[PDB]
This record gives sequence, C-alpha cells and structure tokens, in this order.
Amino acid sequence: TPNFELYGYFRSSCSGRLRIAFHLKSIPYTRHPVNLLKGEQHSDTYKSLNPTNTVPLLVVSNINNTVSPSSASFSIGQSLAALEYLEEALPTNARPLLPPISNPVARAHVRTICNIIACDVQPVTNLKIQKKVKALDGDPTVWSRDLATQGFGAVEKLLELSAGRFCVGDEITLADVCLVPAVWAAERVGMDLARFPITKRVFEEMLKEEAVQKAHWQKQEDTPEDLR
Amino acid sequence: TPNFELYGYFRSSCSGRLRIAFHLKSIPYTRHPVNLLNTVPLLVVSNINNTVSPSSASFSIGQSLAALEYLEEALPTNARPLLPPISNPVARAHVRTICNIIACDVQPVTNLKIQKKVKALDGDPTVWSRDLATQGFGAVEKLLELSAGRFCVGDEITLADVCLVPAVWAAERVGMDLARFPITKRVFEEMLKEEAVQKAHWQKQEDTPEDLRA
Ligand SMILES: N[C@@H](CCC(=O)N[C@@H](CS)C(=O)NCC(=O)O)C(=O)O
Repeated sequence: TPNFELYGYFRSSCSGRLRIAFHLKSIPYTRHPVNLLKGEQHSDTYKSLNPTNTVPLLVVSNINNTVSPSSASFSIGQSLAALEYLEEALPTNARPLLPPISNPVARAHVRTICNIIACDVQPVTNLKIQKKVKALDGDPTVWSRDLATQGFGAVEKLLELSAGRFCVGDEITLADVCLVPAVWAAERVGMDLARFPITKRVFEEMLKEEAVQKAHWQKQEDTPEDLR
Repeated sequence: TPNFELYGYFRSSCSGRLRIAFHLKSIPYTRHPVNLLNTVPLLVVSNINNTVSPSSASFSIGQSLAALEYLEEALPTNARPLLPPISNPVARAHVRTICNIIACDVQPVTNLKIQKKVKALDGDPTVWSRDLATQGFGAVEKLLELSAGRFCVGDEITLADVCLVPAVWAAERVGMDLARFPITKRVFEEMLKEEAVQKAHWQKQEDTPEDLRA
C-alpha cells in the first residue's frame, strides 16, 4: 500500500479537497504546510516539487513509479488527478468516492460538478488571479464574488437533477469533496450561499461529517491562532 | 435521435478536445455548431439508461473533462482507450495531471468570458492570456520532461494529447512562443500527423469561416 505526503495550506480550497478525501477514506497521510501568504509556493525548491507553484502537491511513495522507474516517489500536482488516483490506487478501500464503474452516467454527473468547481470557479478566483486583477486596478473581491456566483449557479442546476442527501443521490462522492472547500472559499468573497438552496442543504449535510470537520480550514496545524 | 450530439464551435478549444476524442475513437456524433452571439461545448448523450433522471433517456455534459472520461467509461470495449490501463494508476494520474493543468489552470483564465472581463478593466486580454498560457505550458513541459515518448505519456495517444492540441491552437492565438516548450512542440507536431486530429482541426470544421480554413 502507498504512503502519502500532502504539501498543503490551511486555507487552500484545492488542498481541502484532498484533506476531506483522506479523512473520508480513512487514509493516513503526512502533512507538509506551504505558506501561500508568504509566497513559499514561489521558491525554486517548491517549483522543483510542483512546476505550477500551487498546492496541493501529493507525493506518493512505497510504489512502483511506472513513469520514472528510478524514482522512489511519484508526484501529483493537480487535485482532481490526485483524487482519482486515491480511487484507482486503493481499489479495496471501504469507501469509494465515485459511483461504480458500471454506472458511467452517475460518474459523469459527479465529474461534471467537480469540473464546474475546479475549472470554472477556483482557477479564476484564486490568489494568483486576484493579484492580477488588483494589478489592473480592479476589485479582486467583486471579480471573485461575481464568478463564484455564476459558477455556483451551474452547480445548483446540476443538483436540481442529482441531489438526494448529497450532491449525487444519498452517498458522499467527489462532488461533495469539491463542493465543501469551494463554499468555504466563496464565503471569503461574500457570495450569498442562500441563492443556491440545494447546494446549501448539501453543504450543511457535509458539515455534520467528522471527516469534513477534521478537514476544516480552521482546524489545521498551520491555521494561524487568530483564525482557529 | 443521435447517440451523441455535440453543441460546439470551430474555435472553442474545449470543443476541439471532444472533436479529437470522437475522431480518434471512431465514435460517430452529430455536429451542432453554435454561433458566438449557453454552454459550449455541450455534449448531449441520448438513447441511454439515465440512472440519475430515470424518466429521461438522455442527459447532457457541459464540462469537457467529464465528457472525455464518460466516453472512456460508456464504451469500455472501444478500440482506442485514451487512458493507460486501470492496472497502471500512476500513468493514469500523470495523464490526468497534464489534462488538469490545461483544463483548470490555462483554459478557464484565458477564455472569451475572462478576456472580456480583462478588457472591461481596461487591461490587455492578449498579454493577460499569453502570460497565463506561458506559465501553464511551463508546467506541462516539466511533466513531459518526465513522461514523454512519442506522445505526452509514453508512446501512445492519451487524453493528455487530446487536451494538449487545442490548448496549443488557443495559445498561438495570443502569441505564445511554442518554441519555448520543445517537448510540448514535438508531441504537438506528432499529433498533427494524425488523420483524426486533422479531421478535428479548428480550420477544417463545417462552421470554420472560409477566411480561416487556411
Ligand atoms: N487546478 C489546480 C489548482 C491549484 C491552485 O490554484 N492552488 C492554489 C490554492 S487553492 C494555490 O496554490 N495558489 C497559489 C497562488 O495563487 O499563488 C489543482 O486542482 O490542484
């Protein structure tokens, strides 16, 4: 079985996706905080680890690295690729986070929700983009609020078809894993979550989960005291 | 009613991802071009058992990465798997990471919607987009330094290549220098040799304006 080390940041939504998945699946992992406010993502040493200068970075070891056989480890620098790797590399794990492969329709619904969040909301509202907006003399908060609002609109329309207790029927999936940290992020920029009633119900359902609380941005080792 | 109908646009990179996949996997689809001036691409999937909405025999997929993986899973015996086998989760992960750099970190911040928002701030959407594409291609190039053979990962075409090609076409529009990414350029050029990629070429669609056919 593989060993896992996560380069993460308490307030990184993409990091939180992995934090949630690890706890849900009962997979132990080693924590390596990277301070994004201090620009530790920008150091040459971290660019060597992840060439996008982003967190999370998942470093997997005790495995056969089929891409670089001489390497003791394998690095996964994008959260959705890392989430699917947990699913594929640990097929006997007691808590699959996708519908079974015999249900490609449900799997596509789950992935569509993940992609709206990970493609259309997070990347255009992250720190790097907010800084580019500020450098143009725009308001990064309004920019981000408008884009998150629009993206949550798309998520809500999907949940109108798929949601039961959770995003897609009555079991937690990768959709819920992506939803929770995106809601934490959207709240930082003053998005009105009540405009999205199903999304809000499902988010609140997830907050009851011990796995989600263990994963909370306010409960990490690198959460500053003032934010705990 | 067609099994697959693609609401697409000749110059949409995300549409281009799906065109390349359908041609490479030889999956027939009905083309539904959509004018510039509403999700594009939107893949409408019909004649199915809808396990999410059972009173319906169809659904749509408005995100290209989800649509790509759906084609893999809905047609498991297709002659051209675009992921490495499930027995090789490392290679699958490396493929998906390259796809995600492009689909998460490049395309969405350099698309029409965001270029318009940049212009609305009196910014230069070309410089903005070239800057972001250059940064993401830097990351793609670093991954290909580890994995590339003939193609992005090893010597077989995968979803990494399918995402790579339309991203190169989009990046060229904003003046990105592809020569700065030499393995990326090499794999891009290898893909252009493919009949399936040519059939999928942004310059060779039914809705390509005549002045952009060459
Ligand atoms: N698509 C990437 C996005 C990674 C990303 O943008 N991470 C953010 C934190 S959520 C980051 O490290 N930001 C650094 C910066 O913007 O300077 C993924 O899914 O991992």
